Amino acid sequence: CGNAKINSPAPSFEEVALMPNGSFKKISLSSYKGKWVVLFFYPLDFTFVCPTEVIAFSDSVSRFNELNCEVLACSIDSEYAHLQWTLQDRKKGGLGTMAIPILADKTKNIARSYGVLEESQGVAYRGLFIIDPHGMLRQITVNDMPVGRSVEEVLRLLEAFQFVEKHGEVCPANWKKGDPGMKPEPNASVEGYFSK
Amino acid sequence: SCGNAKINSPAPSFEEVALMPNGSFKKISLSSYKGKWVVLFFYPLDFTFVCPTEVIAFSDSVSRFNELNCEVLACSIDSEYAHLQWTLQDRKKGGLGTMAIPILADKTKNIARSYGVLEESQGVAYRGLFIIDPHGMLRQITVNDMPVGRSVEEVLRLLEAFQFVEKHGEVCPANWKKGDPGMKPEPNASVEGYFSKQ
Amino acid sequence: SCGNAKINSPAPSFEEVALMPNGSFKKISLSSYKGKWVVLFFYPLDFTFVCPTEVIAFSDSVSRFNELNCEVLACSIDSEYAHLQWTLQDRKKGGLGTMAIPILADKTKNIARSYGVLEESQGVAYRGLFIIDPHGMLRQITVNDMPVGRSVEEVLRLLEAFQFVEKHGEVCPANWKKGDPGMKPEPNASVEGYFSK
Amino acid sequence: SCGNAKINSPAPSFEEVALMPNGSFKKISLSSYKGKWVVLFFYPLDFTFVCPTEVIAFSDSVSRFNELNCEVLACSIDSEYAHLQWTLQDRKKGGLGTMAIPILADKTKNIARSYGVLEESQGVAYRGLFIIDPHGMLRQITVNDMPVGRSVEEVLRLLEAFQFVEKHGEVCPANWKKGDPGMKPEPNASVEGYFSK
Amino acid sequence: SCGNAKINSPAPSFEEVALMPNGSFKKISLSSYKGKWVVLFFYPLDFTFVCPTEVIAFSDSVSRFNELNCEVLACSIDSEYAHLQWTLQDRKKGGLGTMAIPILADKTKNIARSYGVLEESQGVAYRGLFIIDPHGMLRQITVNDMPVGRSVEEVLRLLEAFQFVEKHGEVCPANWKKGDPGMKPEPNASVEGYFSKQ
Amino acid sequence: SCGNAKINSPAPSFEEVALMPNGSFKKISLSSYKGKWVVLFFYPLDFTFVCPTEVIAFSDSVSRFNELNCEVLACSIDSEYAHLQWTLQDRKKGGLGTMAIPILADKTKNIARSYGVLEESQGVAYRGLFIIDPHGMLRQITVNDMPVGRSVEEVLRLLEAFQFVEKHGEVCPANWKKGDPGMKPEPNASVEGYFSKQ
Amino acid sequence: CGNAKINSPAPSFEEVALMPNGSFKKISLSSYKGKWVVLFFYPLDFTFVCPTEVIAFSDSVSRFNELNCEVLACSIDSEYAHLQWTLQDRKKGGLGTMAIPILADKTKNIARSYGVLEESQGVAYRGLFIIDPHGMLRQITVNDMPVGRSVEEVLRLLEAFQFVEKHGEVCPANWKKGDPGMKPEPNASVEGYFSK
Amino acid sequence: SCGNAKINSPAPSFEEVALMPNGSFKKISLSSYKGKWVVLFFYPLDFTFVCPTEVIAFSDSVSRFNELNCEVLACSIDSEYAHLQWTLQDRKKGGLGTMAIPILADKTKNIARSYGVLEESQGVAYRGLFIIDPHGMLRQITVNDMPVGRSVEEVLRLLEAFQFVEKHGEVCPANWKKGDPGMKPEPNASVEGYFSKQ
Amino acid sequence: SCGNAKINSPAPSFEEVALMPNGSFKKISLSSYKGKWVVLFFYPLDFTFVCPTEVIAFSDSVSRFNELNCEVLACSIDSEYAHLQWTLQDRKKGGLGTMAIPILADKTKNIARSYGVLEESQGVAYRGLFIIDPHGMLRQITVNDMPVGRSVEEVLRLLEAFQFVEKHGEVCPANWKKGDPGMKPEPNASVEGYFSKQ
Amino acid sequence: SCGNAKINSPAPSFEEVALMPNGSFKKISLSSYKGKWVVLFFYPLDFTFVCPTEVIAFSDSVSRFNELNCEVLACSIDSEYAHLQWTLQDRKKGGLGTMAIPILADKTKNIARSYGVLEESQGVAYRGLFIIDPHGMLRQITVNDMPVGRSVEEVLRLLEAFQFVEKHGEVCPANWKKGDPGMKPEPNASVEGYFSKQ
Ligand SMILES: [Cl-]
Ligand SMILES: [Cl-]
Ligand SMILES: [Cl-]
Ligand SMILES: [Cl-]
Ligand SMILES: [Cl-]
Ligand SMILES: [Cl-]
Ligand SMILES: [Cl-]
Ligand SMILES: [Cl-]
Repeated sequence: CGNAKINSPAPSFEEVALMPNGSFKKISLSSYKGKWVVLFFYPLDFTFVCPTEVIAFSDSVSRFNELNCEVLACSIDSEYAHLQWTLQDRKKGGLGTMAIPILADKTKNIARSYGVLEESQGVAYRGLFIIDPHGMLRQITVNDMPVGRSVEEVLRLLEAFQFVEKHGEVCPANWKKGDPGMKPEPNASVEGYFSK
Repeated sequence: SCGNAKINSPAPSFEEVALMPNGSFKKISLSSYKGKWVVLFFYPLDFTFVCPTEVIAFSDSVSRFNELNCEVLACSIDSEYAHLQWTLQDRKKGGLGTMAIPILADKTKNIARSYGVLEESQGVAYRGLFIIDPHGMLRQITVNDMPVGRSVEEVLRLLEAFQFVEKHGEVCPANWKKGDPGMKPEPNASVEGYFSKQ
Repeated sequence: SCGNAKINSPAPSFEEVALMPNGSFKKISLSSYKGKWVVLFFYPLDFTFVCPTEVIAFSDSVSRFNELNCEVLACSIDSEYAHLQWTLQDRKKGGLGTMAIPILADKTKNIARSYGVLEESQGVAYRGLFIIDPHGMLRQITVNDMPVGRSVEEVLRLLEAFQFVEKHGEVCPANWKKGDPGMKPEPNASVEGYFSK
Repeated sequence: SCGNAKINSPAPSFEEVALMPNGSFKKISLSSYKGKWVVLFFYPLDFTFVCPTEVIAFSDSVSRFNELNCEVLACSIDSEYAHLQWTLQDRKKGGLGTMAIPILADKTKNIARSYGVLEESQGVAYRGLFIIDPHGMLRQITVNDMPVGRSVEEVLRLLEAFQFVEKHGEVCPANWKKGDPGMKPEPNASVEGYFSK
Repeated sequence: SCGNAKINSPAPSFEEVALMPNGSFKKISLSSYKGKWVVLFFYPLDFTFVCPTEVIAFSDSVSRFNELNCEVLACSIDSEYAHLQWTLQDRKKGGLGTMAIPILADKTKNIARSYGVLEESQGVAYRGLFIIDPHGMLRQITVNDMPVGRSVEEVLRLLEAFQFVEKHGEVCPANWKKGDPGMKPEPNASVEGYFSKQ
Repeated sequence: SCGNAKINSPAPSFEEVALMPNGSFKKISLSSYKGKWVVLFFYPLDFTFVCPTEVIAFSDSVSRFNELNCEVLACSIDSEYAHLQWTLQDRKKGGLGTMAIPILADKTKNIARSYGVLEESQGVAYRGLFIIDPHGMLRQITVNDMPVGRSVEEVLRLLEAFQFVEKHGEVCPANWKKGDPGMKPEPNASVEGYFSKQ
Repeated sequence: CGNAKINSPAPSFEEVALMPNGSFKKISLSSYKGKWVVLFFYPLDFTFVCPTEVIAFSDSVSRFNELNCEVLACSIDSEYAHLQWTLQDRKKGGLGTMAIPILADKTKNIARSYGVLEESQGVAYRGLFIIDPHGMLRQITVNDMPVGRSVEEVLRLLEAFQFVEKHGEVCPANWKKGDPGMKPEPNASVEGYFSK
Repeated sequence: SCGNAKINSPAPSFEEVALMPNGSFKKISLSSYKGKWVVLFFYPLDFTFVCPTEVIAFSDSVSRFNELNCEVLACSIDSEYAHLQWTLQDRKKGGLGTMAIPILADKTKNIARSYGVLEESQGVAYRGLFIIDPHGMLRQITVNDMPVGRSVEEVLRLLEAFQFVEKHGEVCPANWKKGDPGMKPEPNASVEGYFSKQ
Repeated sequence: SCGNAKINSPAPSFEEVALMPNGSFKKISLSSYKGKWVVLFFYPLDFTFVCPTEVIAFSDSVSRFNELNCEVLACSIDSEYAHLQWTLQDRKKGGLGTMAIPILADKTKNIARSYGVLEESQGVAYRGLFIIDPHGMLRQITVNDMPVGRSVEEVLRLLEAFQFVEKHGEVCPANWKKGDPGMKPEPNASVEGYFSKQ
Repeated sequence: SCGNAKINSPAPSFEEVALMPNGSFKKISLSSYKGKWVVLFFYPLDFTFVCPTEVIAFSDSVSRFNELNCEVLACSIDSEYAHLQWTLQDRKKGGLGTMAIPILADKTKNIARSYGVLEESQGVAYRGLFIIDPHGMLRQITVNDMPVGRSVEEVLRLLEAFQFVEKHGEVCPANWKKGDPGMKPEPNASVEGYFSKQ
């Protein structure tokens, strides 16, 4: 998916971001080594599905932070666009106060590198990436423009990947916190999981 | 994009042998799904761990996809003879048992390459799932690492969101489910119809 | 040349979505201006500092350009949705308010690229302004660094000069303004009519 | 960009023979101006029509540029021998008379090439003018078609604006002139200090 | 030559996961066989028809190889998990049963490619078999189309002819069999010792 | 593949002077054999050691190939003039005597090159033997190192197996000889008719 | 010599020239088919040897015209430069009234094509070319900057080439009008010329 | 420029066999003329028509060149043996007779190519004459078509003009001859010293 | 091959000025000799040493060639004017005198190049000689280094052997001489007719 | 030049198995001959027609070459094993019998290719003979078409001429044989000592 490959280092970047406090700051991906990161792109500030998603992630950021996971949004719009978007009322299609940084991918190269840039329109698809504390890409989700993502699904996936790293077990279809795992071995899988 | 799968381009086509649910072998083409939605999903290896849980999960729920005019198709790099034997193996011994969906045998691995979910060092497909519409256009991409399974309920959610989008000319907000209101993607209308009603 | 923009060559063409003065969205192509003078100006970013003063200044003066068979057209890399919000924001608060000129949304940035005014590392246009004739030929280039705005008066002087040149087959000396005489561009007549006086 | 001339990149360097104000011939290189603002202007041809009025206008005003730590430097594809004769010819007869600025003799035309103002089929420079800072960085581009001269006043406005920007860390709105206030280029301070007033 | 496999050149090297005789997975490399002869043999697909009969034949005959300082190694493009399940299936049901030889799982197909026996259109190996000597040099190539199985007797016949050659510095005539004389590969000695003695 | 010789593709084509059984020289084309099975076998050098014993063995068994609608064709890089002298030479003096098969004179070496069996260092062919069907399609490859002879009986076993295949639409297991059962290559019919009787 | 080769078509050109009457006019080389042409380059208007040569050729143009031969000067300077040069007094280093056209090779491509452009200075060497009525180059003369050409020599050469075309004879070293020719044949050369 | 001869670049160098005036053969190098002026002139063919008139003309006047520190060197594509024979041939029979200058034998034609005066369709040098100064820099180029000879008196004129230029730092006007005044190449000085004195 | 000159290929074609036997200049082309044999022979330089002796030898022997339907043609890189002067020089003074054969003047050297006999470092031809048959095909190549002349007797010997070959469809043994028998180029006829008859 | 064989450059190098006069096989290198003149001659095919008569003629005259410090070396594309059989074959049956010179077995054909004498269509050498001096420098090239034999006497004449050249610093005119005068290659001395006596 662009240069973004599962079990490869997530494409690095360093770019100006609108921060929670309203200020501008260069954020790099490497600066998150040690934590999980949910990087989500959306197409355009001031539009339709985009506000719902950004607000949803920002409002639920604590759910991610409790799990050693940071949240980053990104679009091709400027930091000044982002700022005004947060200064605009949610009832008017605005973001309001934000609890997550938003990158200004003004060169579009970040989205290009994640393979989610629609080149003819110059905007990102709804691509979301789960990156581990080693900097490794683990999960890709990309939606077409008119269909929003699911905060609940992304959290489910984060819990699963964490369960794997902690227990050296694998998570079956539909796993939620507290479901049993399976040992990825012929005999033990049958003994521990399949026979029940 | 993901291999040659780009959102809003035609889904890479293919014609490949599949294990049909009645146990026979049959060539399947992507083009033969025109007029319907298709959920195409890859998995790394027959006779392993998450893989059968996923194949069983979507097979067991296929009537739910088919009610929404959607077909399910599984795929891996294993042969049609391996698939067959997996379906003859009891679920309690890690098998598939009888299936209600086809399973492609991507022996050349080129279906998995064209979808951009092949792990070239090991020869196996990552957990890529692709939602394809009745015009054959790719609409959604899910790709999991090996040890973490997918979610049948999220695939149904996205399916209904896409069908709602195509019916009403509306868009679906974050976390949308069936019976939620959509939004008209116009500046004033979105405000008047959605953002203010919050 | 300035990218693909070369004086006395056709101005690079484009068809691109714009925020129309009435607040709708429409495709504008440069060839739709054939028959009229066009002033095209780029600016780096919506919701910034010198930029709004320039868009406001040209919008507010459009009739002075329309008087002279010249259209005015703004452009930046921002989307048409950003432009819309910027026009719905109060001038006192840093917005444009309602506009009397369209503004291109150069989302792929290829328009600024073709005009040679893209700061690539920033992905934003420098302050480029192009005077284009009824025949779609480029006649004047003006590019400013980011912190210094353009001059509406200067652009109007340039516009009247070009139009005087085309009408009278004469040339306009340094500092020319409307009312001033021109020079006939011939060795003898320039001395008699201009230099000796 | 404009040839190799890109805003906020170093102005393309050159070392080239010039007709010095005293009427001698000397090599001038652009790096010899480091520490000063430089206005470089090209013009098509000695012994023509708009050209002498522009060279005369900038020469005659040089002190106003020198006041502001800015040198002025003219350039055309003509030789230093043509420039010499042009200065020995009477202003009334179409000459420059004595000059207070140097004039480059860009005989290989590579200077105008590097500035992107060469009309190749004619082998002459369009009317390009470049404002370059003390650090040798390009800050402003102005190119006119052949029959329309530049404006000394406008160039001086641009020069004072740039210098104000560097001194005060502020930006200059559209139409700014000396005396006017600037804007602090920050979201809050721009509203309070400028937009609301 | 046969892909990269050239007679009297080092046989294409590899290091790959194998199903071992005890049903574990272990990375095997060809270089670890230096000092012994090796019969490497490919087959198209687990769970098919000629294939089990050859894997079983070479397994059952493994000691006849080991007596002659020769190891045996089977290979298909199938996963090591498919190999396992195949060893768990009854021979009377077309399974392998317990094996006395390792089976490589050439999941990238690059082993079969390096030996020039991949059918690219289907992604499976022809019935290629290679006799490699204690130095790692390829000595013999046998490749059968899919529907025709190989001969274990012939492979042992060749192994012994080669070992005869290496021992006595002589050559083996057509149809040479254990016990038969060879001939000195010299004009005069071939006539006096061999040709004139029929 | 083996140079340009690939299983289930057309055997590389050739047209070359051969020494005919009757002692004459004659151009022979491979395509002139369509309709018939062909066994084409290379040897490195006239007047050597393993070579005559192989040419002689194939020639002396020619009628058993002819009975199975199969021609036999020998080839080396030697001239047709050298081939004739060899047939004029006594078998007891390491000659061929009069032959019952033609011998190609592959003077350019392009035939052997096209079949992947040329040792370029010495400019002679390895012991490559190729089984080509009535359609011109290569079905089997056998390549031996210089010091070890091929097996006439093994070649006959292979022809009979392939002919059996094409006649009955069954496959030939490991070690199959004439009169052994074949197996239907289908999952159930292979178990019913073959595996269950093991 | 550049693209200029003896017995090849002289490199064609069409370029603005200062004419005898003081006007500007595009002149092409083809427009001289039927006449001889002496094309001479010089480096720079307003300089030293250059005036002497241009004046010498212009003053003696009738000598060329009597012989079906036109004269053309060329330099890299503009037509406006040329004009002012003719408006300047000969006593002051000027050309004065001119009886020949002067090309303005402002792109320098004409000199480039005659292989006489000194690229580092962007000016022509003192190259002179004799072209026949068929458009064929017949004679090349190139002087370094500080040494002027000879009008008398060029006329000598023109008379020689004309004698050749008229009589089918060749002109020996140092031939002047009315010197005998030689037939370019072994026997006749000895009989007619060498034996005397 | 003319081949590799450019005015104000070093004259292309060479070392070639020449017929010396005493009738011997000797290698000559351009570099061996350093410190002197050289007039190098090519001619198309020995035993022809204008050619000997030119060679004789410069040989007969060589003392005039040598008084001004200038050497004369002729050249053509003919061999040193042809040159020799031409000098043994009486002038009244079209010969050279004894010469007072060397004649290079440019047998490879590469001297004539490097000077850019070779007529490639016929293999012979055009009438190119080159004036070279004591630093080895090319200062003048004369090139005539075949049927029109050069002028020894013009070559002397140019020679003296160049030597005057180097002595006085002046330039030489159109038609300049010995004893004419030169001009200082400075704006005021040229006027005060020359243009006004006319 | 020898430059472009390959035995049994058309000899490099040319059309060039020659000095004719009557001392005129005429353009000669090789194609104008179709129907006859041609001996083309190169030599390095007019006015030298071995060269006249060979030109004279072939000239004096020209009728022996013409008797056998063979023309003779000499060639050097010298001009046709050098050739003329050489024919005007006395043989007792190392001249040619009157010639009975034409001499090409290969002034571009391209004839000698096409025949692969140019010495590039000196621009002269080695003593190359070519026997071309009535069809324009090259049959024989002889090339001598500069100090060693050719043999006319040997050239005639070869001409006759070739004409014998063409007439009788036989081959000429080593040292074959006019009058000698040839041999039928066939295994049986060569023995019965020739080898067994010494 | 003749492939890579050019006059006055080193004869292309080689190292190849040869059949030695004593009947043994031995690698022979050209460089092993420095110090000696060498005559290297190719023929197309063992067991043919002109070929044996040439090999025999050179072998039977070997001692006359040896006396002039010259070795003789024959070569064909045939194997050393074919060469031996040919020497074991009776001269009256078209054989060579025992030989007094070595015969190279140029099995790769690179020797003949490097000498420019390979007919690529048939893969055999033309009748190329090369005279190589004690420095390894090629001095003479002789190439005949297949049907015409070379001349032993002509080759001896050439050696003697070259040896004469190198001894006395004179050149050998057309038709020169031992005891004929040479000529000093200088204009006057050639006239004085040679031409004047004609
Ligand atoms: Cl836990
Ligand atoms: Cl609905
Ligand atoms: Cl008006
Ligand atoms: Cl101030
Ligand atoms: Cl049967
Ligand atoms: Cl006359
Ligand atoms: Cl003096
Ligand atoms: Cl002696």
